[PDB]
Amino acid sequence: LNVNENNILREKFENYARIVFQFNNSRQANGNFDIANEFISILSSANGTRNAQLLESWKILESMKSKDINIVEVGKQYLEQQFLQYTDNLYKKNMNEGLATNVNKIKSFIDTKLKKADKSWKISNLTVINGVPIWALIFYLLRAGLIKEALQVLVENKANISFLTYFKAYDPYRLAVYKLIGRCDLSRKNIPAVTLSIEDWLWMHLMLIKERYSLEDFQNIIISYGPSRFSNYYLQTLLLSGLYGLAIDYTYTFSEMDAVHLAIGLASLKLRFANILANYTKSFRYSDPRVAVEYLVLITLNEGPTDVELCHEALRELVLETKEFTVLLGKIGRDGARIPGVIEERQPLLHVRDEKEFLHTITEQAARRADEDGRIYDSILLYQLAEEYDIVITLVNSLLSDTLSASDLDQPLVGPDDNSETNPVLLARRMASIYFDNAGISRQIHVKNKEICMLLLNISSIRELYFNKQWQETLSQMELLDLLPFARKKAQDFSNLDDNIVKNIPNLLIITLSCISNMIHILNESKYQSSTKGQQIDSLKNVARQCMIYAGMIQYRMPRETYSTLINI
Ligand SMILES: [Cl-]
Repeated sequence: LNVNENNILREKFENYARIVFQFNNSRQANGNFDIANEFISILSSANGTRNAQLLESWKILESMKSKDINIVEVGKQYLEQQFLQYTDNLYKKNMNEGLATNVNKIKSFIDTKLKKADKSWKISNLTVINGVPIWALIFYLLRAGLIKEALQVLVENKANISFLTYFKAYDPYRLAVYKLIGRCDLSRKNIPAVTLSIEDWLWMHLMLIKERYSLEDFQNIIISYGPSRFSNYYLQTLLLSGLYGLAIDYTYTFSEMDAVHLAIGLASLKLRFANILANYTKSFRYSDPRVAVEYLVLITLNEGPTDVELCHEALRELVLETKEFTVLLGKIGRDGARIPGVIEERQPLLHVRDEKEFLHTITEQAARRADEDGRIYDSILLYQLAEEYDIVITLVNSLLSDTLSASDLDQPLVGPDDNSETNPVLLARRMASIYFDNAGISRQIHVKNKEICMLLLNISSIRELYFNKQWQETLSQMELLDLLPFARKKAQDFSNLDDNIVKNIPNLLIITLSCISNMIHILNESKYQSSTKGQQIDSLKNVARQCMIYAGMIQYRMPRETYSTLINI
């Protein structure tokens, strides 16, 4: 199965996921939720053989919630209720009413199912009174769960006739009633003339159970005959007999998705689950990591210490293999506070040993994995969530330093599409503004790292000035850097510069020298009237001259290629 194979299957996935979503919400708010009711709602509008079969299975589960656990009593209750409802629909069709007594809905039923049209009884040897078959009536009252009424009918006709003595304690139809009430002749479980449907058969057996006829015996018979002999009522049969594992199996044969969700239903009723959910996750795990988390969180539906470990393990393998860190593990907001990911939202349901250490451990681990894989952006994101502030600055300083030295001066550092997640300049600005102005966080950062970062930000500002041809403002910003000789002293210090700064100096010199060439040209124009024209030129030529000697002393510590474009300027 693959939930993304087509749009017909994809929609069903979304509808079911929303249900599971609301279920986790109830579990967590410790509130009221009726999952069976939910699917019943979604399936009642569906159409087909299997869908009609699934809709009824959910009704079976629904009619079973919050009830004393008793497979046989619950199967009887269900089948009896269902027959009653069935006789209702028949009355509301034949007599078009809806307000007749139970007893009358049933005589109306008995009357239209035991006559050949001929006003001739279809089954010979019926004991009759006032034109109505007392044992047939008595049987279908039982069959409807209406023991009070069945007893009344027996009492009334007492005389036209002490099985009645035993009945109070507890023709073919007369044979059935004695057999069911007496629970006699168990060797002959079947009395077919009065069995007109599969529902009737299952109910007959359930009646008979625990001279000795056990549920396990009933189940054996069912399994023995297999799906072959239950037409389109095998799932119901499986659930009614309490063969829950086999019900799921069977549902897998025509619909993996419905099987998963039926299993969620039985589980929520407390009756390979982790594996059922982990497997169903496989196809939408990468395209919908939030839905994956929702289904895996169901694993703790059972509170055993064993399957809580299965849940954490599955969640670990989700984050490691999908690397949807932001969604799963969260992200840091501009106030410095973590904005929870999906796993942190469902943490109550996770039954963790330590609220804070569970996510921290996964995060720290994924972090060491990211910097070993060379995933720089992942690393930065993860070390933020780890609150490893200093490592974050170090990694940003490298990333930003590398972007500056490797980009061309002619090309803008930052486009209109760029964001703090993908652009090193934008990213670094975001980190500075979240961490440097936050005293609690800044103290955790090494003053030198913070220095380098500010420098790299200043340099990125200088770069945008330079690109927009703001020569003079570039120069005065360049001068505040305290890096270039506005000489010999600083070339000697060149060896003590941070490794991140030194790869930026060659471009700094090319910007500096090129702003000077441009200003000088502007100052030489005729239109340029200033009384200090000449002292400005000279002063610019001084800076250029000192950068040149500086440049020459450090010439083999930048590519010849750049030292050459710098000399020829
Ligand atoms: Cl640069």
